[PDB]
Amino acid sequence: EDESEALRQARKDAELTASADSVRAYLKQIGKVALLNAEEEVELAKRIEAGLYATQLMT
DNA sequence: AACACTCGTCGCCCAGAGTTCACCTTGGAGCCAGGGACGGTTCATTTGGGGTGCCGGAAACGGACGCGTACAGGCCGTATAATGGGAGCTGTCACGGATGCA
Repeated sequence: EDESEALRQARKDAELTASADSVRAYLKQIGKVALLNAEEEVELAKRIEAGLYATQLMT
């Protein structure tokens, strides 16, 4: 079923697939990153603002 | 069936058709001689006329020259939330060989 090495190897072998169609391959590759929410996006904005400010300072 | 009359045909004889043969004239046909005027030529004028190169300049005219306007195309931004495609139709066969699995 779910545990005892039952379907994890199936998921791994599924992810290790050619997927010769480029659109399907792109969808597979885009599938590996989780969605965000309001909090995560706002602190990401804080981080990029800090990076831009530091880059301007070094310039 | 018996009986007593008038008409082509030819020759011949004399005069001219018109034709030839053969005689005198006279208007020549042209041949040349002489004299214009004449039209073709040439050369004097004769100033009536064509002519002109350039310009003051007046006006067109061709274009430059500077400066406005005009859409065409390009860049740019829109703050609720909106977080993984439809569709494709696929009856071949031969068959050599690689090829992903045996």
